[PDB]
Amino acid sequence: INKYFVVIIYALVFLLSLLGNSLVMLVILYSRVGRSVTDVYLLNLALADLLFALTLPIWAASKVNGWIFGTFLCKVVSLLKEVNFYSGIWLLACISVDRYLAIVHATRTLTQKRYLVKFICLSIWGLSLLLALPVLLFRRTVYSSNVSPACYEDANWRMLLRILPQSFGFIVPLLIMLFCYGFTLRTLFKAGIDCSFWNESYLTGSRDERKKSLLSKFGMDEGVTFMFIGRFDRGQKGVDVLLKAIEILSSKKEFQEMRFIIIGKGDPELEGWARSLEEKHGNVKVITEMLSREFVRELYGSVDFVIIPSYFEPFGLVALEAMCLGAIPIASAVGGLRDIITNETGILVKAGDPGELANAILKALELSRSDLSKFRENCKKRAMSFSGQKHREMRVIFAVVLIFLLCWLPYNLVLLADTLMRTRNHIDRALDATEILAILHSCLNPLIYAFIGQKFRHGLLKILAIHGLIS
Ligand SMILES: CC[C@@H](Nc1c(Nc2ccnc(C(=O)N(C)C)c2O)c(=O)c1=O)c1cc(C(C)C)co1
Repeated sequence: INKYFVVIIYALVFLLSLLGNSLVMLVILYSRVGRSVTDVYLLNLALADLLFALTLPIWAASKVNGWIFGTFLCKVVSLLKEVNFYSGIWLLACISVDRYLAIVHATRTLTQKRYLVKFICLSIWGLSLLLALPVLLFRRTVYSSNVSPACYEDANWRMLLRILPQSFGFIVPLLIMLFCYGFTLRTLFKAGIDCSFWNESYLTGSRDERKKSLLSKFGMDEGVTFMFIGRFDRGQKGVDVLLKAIEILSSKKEFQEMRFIIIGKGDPELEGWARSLEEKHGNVKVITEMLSREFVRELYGSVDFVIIPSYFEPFGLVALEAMCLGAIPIASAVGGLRDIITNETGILVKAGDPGELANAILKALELSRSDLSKFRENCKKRAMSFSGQKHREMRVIFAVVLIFLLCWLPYNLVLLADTLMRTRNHIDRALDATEILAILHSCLNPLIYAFIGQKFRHGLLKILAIHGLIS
């Protein structure tokens, strides 16, 4: 029956994990050079999967006939399969902690004191053994009426020893993983800009001289400048908020002190309102033309402030470009924009309020009195921090975690469903199908490195070239 197939898959995975993880441990251990804190954690993960692989042929014979191998051998096998999970899930959380402090925050960890990394994973294996200590007490050979011997568990303390590793060995590292991986992915998405195009170095002369010449080119008098480079639309780029803010500013004396440049094509009702304001005020300029990135670069450097009153912005790409050339952004607190803009690098406002934006334009007017040379420079530093990219290296780790959860989450979710049922054939075969999914993981990580793992790929053929391989 289905029993023959199980033994095939078990023997098939066993080999793919043995060779797989052994190759991975070799490639990591061969050269100490270039090996990172993450490479150390991935090496421990490879060993955790390598140990669990060893129990698979004993588990294969356990399907044909029951658990005959011994009461002791149950504890041996049961500890390795539990330790492999708790260690593997905790090692993945340590990768998250390292990558969070390194990508979303600009802080390298344990680089100077690399000896401490060894103690971290030693602690991981230890905590993993203590988490799996109750199964060393309650897991043995269980005999029943007319059925083959089996390997499974059986007071109030026994449930506590099952509830304690359920939350601290599954939910606690998972919680840390969701916060860290989630917020790293968020900032990973944001940087798409190339500092080879948008840079301060490419600009000629000084930012105040570039401004006076821009105004002279735009037929406007000397003063503080505000720029808009979004699309003319309702409910997305919020040009209507800007045209209404200009309208309420119109009545004030401080309005004559400032100049406005509203660039963008779109909505004919918004195009009209922008042209009417241009024709009425000598300090308002509107460009319907679709300008080239070379001209926009000259604008970002010369103009003092860039206003982004966008209702929805998933990525602050227009702010990233503006900040890379040293323009203080007056953007509404929305997606991407709340993250990139700090009280040190721009002004944040309420999304759909034209009254509050006018007060931010007025606030920016008063802040310009003092030399904002450092404030403009801070924006260049902050945008650039986002500019550095690891995104390609991380694509491997995201595949690792994605596949880990796709293999272990269905087993743990079915585990809760059958334990809380006490406290069916459809749910019995469900646990039989989620079992083989968690087994398949044991050989998947090496395959991921063999597919998209750029350090492992090159590193493996680097060793092959040293000994055998040629041309
Ligand atoms: C799985 C084995 C493989 N490790 C790999 C990656 N790891 C990393 C992934 C993301 N971020 C880091 C990191 O934290 N930084 C500081 C770059 C990694 O290290 C890969 O990508 C990849 O492949 C490897 C490494 C080596 C040598 C360097 C010893 C040989 O094989």
